[PDB]
Amino acid sequence: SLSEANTKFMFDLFQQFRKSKENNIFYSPISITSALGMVLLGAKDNTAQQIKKVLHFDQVTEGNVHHQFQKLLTEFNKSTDAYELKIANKLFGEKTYLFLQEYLDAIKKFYQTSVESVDFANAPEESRKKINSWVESQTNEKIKNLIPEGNIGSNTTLVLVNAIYFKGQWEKKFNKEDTKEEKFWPNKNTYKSIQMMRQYTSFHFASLEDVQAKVLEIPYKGKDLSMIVLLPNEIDGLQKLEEKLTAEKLMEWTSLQNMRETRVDLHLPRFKVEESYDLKDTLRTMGMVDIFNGDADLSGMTGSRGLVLSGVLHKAFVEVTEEGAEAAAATAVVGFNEEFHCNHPFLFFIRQNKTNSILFYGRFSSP
Ligand SMILES: [Zn+2]
Ligand SMILES: [Zn+2]
Repeated sequence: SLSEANTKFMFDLFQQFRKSKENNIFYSPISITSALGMVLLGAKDNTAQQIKKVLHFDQVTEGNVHHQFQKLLTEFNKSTDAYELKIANKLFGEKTYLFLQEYLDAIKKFYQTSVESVDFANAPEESRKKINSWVESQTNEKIKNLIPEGNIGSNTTLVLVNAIYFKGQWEKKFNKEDTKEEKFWPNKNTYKSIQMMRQYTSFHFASLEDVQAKVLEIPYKGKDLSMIVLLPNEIDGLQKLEEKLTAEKLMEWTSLQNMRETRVDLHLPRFKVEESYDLKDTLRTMGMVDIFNGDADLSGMTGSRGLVLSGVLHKAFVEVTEEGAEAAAATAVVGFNEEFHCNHPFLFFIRQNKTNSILFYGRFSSP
């Protein structure tokens, strides 16, 4: 399945980010998947095999990555009085550049992509600003400057973008009166102050005696989405939890079968994470290499070989407060009885419960 392939890709990414991200980590795997899916639709041969492999689409059973992405996107684009979820894809092309009508039709149909043309050739700065400004408009202005200066030139011919936006009330809101200053330990011998929200209510909970950690599910109102938190038992237990975590174990540890309704004294910080990623080298390292060099085959975009990707950028935001949470991200592809006290490092993610998809994943290491 496509959701399962997205989680695996998510954990592959995380193992890479652990090398260059010392503190907080936060991203939208689905955003990245959706962008690179749009690329896949116009890739051929080994350019296409590499992408498929890196994203785990070679494991998606009934071309059908795309069919499935269309379902997923329709399922995600739902807002309610209690939350909003939105995911939008767009192609910005050089106004003079021609794409195959079949590539354009395919991205419109499977990825709901809107197509705009811009003047990269003579106004690349202004084109860059238009794109950044569209992203802002899709993310309640939480993702600003997705594409910084110099990642677009007069020779840029395409920018494929995914934006994802979520804002949700908690099913059980925290009382702001109960929020208090506390110590947050990023390391055993070190602390930063933090605003700690506190609540005592029941939640799905499990003790993972094996990895010496706990899991909690914190639902949004309506329960169409939840934030899941994984908290090591020890201040410094995160690395081992990180070493042990795989797609299968996550699915195992976070299924309702393996959790139980439990009264939990939940202490969760008010927090915000903003992180930017240049993914070109990360993606090459994981196996996507033709796409970025002279062996690129993106002839399914234009009728013949010649397009190469110059860049892939990702930016993500999340803020957690007493009322709920707001999370956004965007991806640009450029072509030419129990306690649960979160006062030390933890992993968290926002899950779409119906599809069982992970929309956003992160590590909170330090305010
Ligand atoms: Zn329940
Ligand atoms: Zn308490």
